[PDB]
Amino acid sequence: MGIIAGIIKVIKSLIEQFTGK
Repeated sequence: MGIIAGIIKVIKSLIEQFTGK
């Protein structure tokens, strides 16, 4: 693995910047 193992570490930060709450 390489991207699938880190995708979870990024998907979390991605949803943060996205949401404008």
